[PDB]
Amino acid sequence: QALAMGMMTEYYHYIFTTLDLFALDVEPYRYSGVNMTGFRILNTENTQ
Amino acid sequence: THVLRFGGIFEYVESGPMGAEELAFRFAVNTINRNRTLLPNTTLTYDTQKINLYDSFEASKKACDQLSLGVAAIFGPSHSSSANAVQSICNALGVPHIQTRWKHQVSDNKDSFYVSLYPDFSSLSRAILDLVQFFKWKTVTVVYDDSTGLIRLQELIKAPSRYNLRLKIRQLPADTKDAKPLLKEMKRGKEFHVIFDCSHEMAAGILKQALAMGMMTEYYHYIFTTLDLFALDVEPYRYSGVNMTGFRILNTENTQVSSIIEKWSMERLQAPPKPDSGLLDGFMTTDAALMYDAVHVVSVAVQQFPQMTVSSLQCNRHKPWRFGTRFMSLIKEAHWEGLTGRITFNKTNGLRTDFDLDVISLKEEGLEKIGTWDPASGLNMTESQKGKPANITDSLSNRSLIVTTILEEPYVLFKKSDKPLYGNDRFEGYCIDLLRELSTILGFTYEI
Amino acid sequence: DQLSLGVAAIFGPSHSSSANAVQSICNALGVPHIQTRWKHQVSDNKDSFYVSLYPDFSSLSRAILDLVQFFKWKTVTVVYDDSTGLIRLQELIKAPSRYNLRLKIRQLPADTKDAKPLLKEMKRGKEFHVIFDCSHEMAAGILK
Ligand SMILES: *[C@@H]1O[C@H](CO)[C@@H](O[C@@H]2O[C@H](CO)[C@@H](O[C@@H]3O[C@H](CO[C@H]4O[C@H](CO)[C@@H](O)[C@H](O)[C@@H]4O)[C@@H](O)[C@H](O)[C@@H]3O)[C@H](O)[C@H]2NC(C)=O)[C@H](O)[C@H]1NC(C)=O
Ligand SMILES: *[C@H]1O[C@H](CO)[C@@H](O[C@@H]2O[C@H](CO)[C@@H](O[C@@H]3O[C@H](CO[C@H]4O[C@H](CO)[C@@H](O)[C@H](O)[C@@H]4O)[C@@H](O)[C@H](O)[C@@H]3O)[C@H](O)[C@H]2NC(C)=O)[C@H](O)[C@H]1NC(C)=O
Ligand SMILES: *[C@@H]1O[C@H](CO)[C@@H](O[C@@H]2O[C@H](CO)[C@@H](O)[C@H](O)[C@H]2NC(C)=O)[C@H](O)[C@H]1NC(C)=O
Ligand SMILES: *[C@@H]1O[C@H](CO)[C@@H](O[C@@H]2O[C@H](CO)[C@@H](O)[C@H](O)[C@H]2NC(C)=O)[C@H](O)[C@H]1NC(C)=O
Ligand SMILES: *[C@@H]1O[C@H](CO)[C@@H](O[C@@H]2O[C@H](CO)[C@@H](O)[C@H](O)[C@H]2NC(C)=O)[C@H](O)[C@H]1NC(C)=O
Ligand SMILES: *[C@@H]1O[C@H](CO)[C@@H](O)[C@H](O)[C@H]1NC(C)=O
Repeated sequence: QALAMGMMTEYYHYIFTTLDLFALDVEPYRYSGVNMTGFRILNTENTQ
Repeated sequence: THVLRFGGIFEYVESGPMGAEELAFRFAVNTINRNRTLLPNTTLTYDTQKINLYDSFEASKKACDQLSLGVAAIFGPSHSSSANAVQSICNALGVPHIQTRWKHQVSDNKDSFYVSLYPDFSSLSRAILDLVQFFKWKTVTVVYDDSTGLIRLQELIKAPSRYNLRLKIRQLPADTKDAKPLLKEMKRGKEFHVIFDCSHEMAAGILKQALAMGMMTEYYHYIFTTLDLFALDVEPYRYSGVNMTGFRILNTENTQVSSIIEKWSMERLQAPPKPDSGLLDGFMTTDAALMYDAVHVVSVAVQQFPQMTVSSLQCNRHKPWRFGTRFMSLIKEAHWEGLTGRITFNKTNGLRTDFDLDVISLKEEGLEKIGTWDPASGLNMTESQKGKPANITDSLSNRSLIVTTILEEPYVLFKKSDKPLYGNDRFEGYCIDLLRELSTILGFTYEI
Repeated sequence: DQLSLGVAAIFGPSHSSSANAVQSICNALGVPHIQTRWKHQVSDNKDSFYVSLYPDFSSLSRAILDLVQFFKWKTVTVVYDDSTGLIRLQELIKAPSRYNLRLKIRQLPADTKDAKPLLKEMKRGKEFHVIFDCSHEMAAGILK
């Protein structure tokens, strides 16, 4: 709904107070110009 | 009573059903046939053939095979390379050649016996040039797809000379639809007033890539040089803030036309549109709309010249067909209110110049008519724009403080000058030089 | 009539409308088709059996675009004669985007060689760096 109202541009920045931002499909949004920052406690670096 | 055969050169599809133009041609022969007042007494027989659409040699035989069987008018190959071959055939042997798509008309190709029902890009490029003046742009940007497309907009390329535009023509990349590096460079250049020149298939795929790079915002306006903007699925874009304006010749207001379009989508039985195409499902494109109007313009002429019969012409033994010259004049002088408004031709070469556009745009309801263009007229816009009010009320309190004074030396007296002055500069002396100090302190405007 | 008698290679009609017909003929029946003048090669016309010995305007339009950078122009002006001519210079029309040119494309009047109203308007606009696109016949008559 933020995309359909064209509200994800170069001068919008979204902080998501959640720990599952990494599980979003960001593929329509990756080129959009939109800055969007979150947090993640789940280690996606550890091979274990 | 009378048998009359028409030409049926179309594209050769091999897997799916036939193309939209051939379905329009099969429909238009069938529609007039049971409708026994318009062409009441003749038994019109379509003769469809199929070419690979990029072979003038294949289109040459399919033209000759129809005239060896004998036709009245070939209704057009749909490509610039193949149509120029068949146009030379129909000029030589005499039959009229009915065209529904644009091509580069060579200015030194002195031919007769051809009309083109597609609206000429000479006339259309005025309407874009009228439309960019309505929005008062100065930083337009043409994006085309084929090298043919510079011919289709040449009146717009030729206008930084007369007007104050600044053209920055770009091209879509070939062999792909991945226009990702283009719109990144256009976002970098702050290209805010883009004019596209695409087909409606590539007009849909360019917007999803414009959406995915967030380039459809409140300060982007897209003019589409196409006549099928109305057949786009604009539902993801309707709330986006994006202004996008086009043109439409197809009357969506006439109930007679809307009865045909409602009948059309039922009688298609076509492969369903993928939702990754971005197109709406049931609509006549402007390609098939003209092919429906292609027969009806000819169907006016066969009424006024009923004694015409079918003759088997030979390409190798070329002879001018004797009925064609009389029959061609009724085509060029024909008037018909088809799907695309009135169809009137050009007394010079058989192009279509006088027509009726309906300039549509995107608002939060969807696509919407916001005016009407005509060649004889200008833009008949300011359709929804209403009044342009204004209210500022300067001279702050509410007046510039009418000061009543009287001429007395040395208090107030007229100023001596070689040029006679007008207004407050007429007066000099003590009291107005006092009043200039009072106006400096209290900060007011005065009228002596 | 030449292939019924039998030839090896047709050496080209000299016009864009007539060459595209014979190019489709030589592609079908197999003989090579030798071309000496430019035409609009359609990008979706998948043909073989043809070569064009005329230097391509894709490559030439680089050399004009190289040459206007050598003289460091900013106020170029293309004057062409046929509507075909915008295809022949399309790499020059597409370069106010990359470089700092400012194109002001004009057209010679058709059905005549009387380009008197053109050059009056070009003198008025201080058009000092004109690029013509003409044949050498019209290149002579434009200079007088
Ligand atoms: C939200 O904010 C981020 C900034 O905090 C955005 O980053 C921008 O976009 C890309 C993504 O990384 C960056 O490109 C990288 O740049 C480095 C540095 O080389 C470049 O240096 C300058 C930039 O100052 C540039 O002019 C050069 O041409 C180089 O390309 C490269 O090494 C990387 O490979 C990568 O290309 C941008 O530099 C960065 N821009 C800014 C202004 O910070 C992020 O993308 C934003 N989200 C969006 C736009 O959706
Ligand atoms: C792109 O620019 C266009 C201008 O050239 C914009 O057209 C604007 O349309 C918006 C709304 O889409 C209007 O702005 C406000 O809307 C009302 C119109 O609502 C009318 O219709 C409702 C039906 O629900 C009905 O209640 C009334 O008949 C309303 O009159 C205007 O009347 C307001 O004054 C207000 O301006 C404008 O009509 C129009 N112009 C502008 C400057 O907004 C287009 O939407 C633009 N795209 C955007 C803003 O995203
Ligand atoms: C056969 O075609 C004729 C057209 O010449 C139809 O007559 C008129 O068609 C127009 C279409 O724009 C309508 O607006 C008129 O109302 C029609 N006249 C009438 C109904 O009297 C005619 O209707 C067609 N035949 C049938 C059976 O519908
Ligand atoms: C087809 O042919 C006859 C020719 O006489 C038609 O008769 C006339 O047709 C014209 C145009 O179709 C009409 O304007 C006239 O009103 C018709 N009648 C007369 C007396 O001239 C007739 O319509 C058709 N006949 C059959 C059997 O189908
Ligand atoms: C532009 O709009 C219409 C085109 O039909 C013209 O007038 C309309 O029709 C009547 C008679 O004038 C009136 O209801 C209104 O004036 C218009 N109705 C609308 C716009 O719904 C109008 O004169 C045209 N203006 C031109 C050509 O300058
Ligand atoms: C078609 O008619 C118009 C006048 O309405 C005039 O330009 C000319 O006779 C024809 N157009 C062209 C481009 O030849």
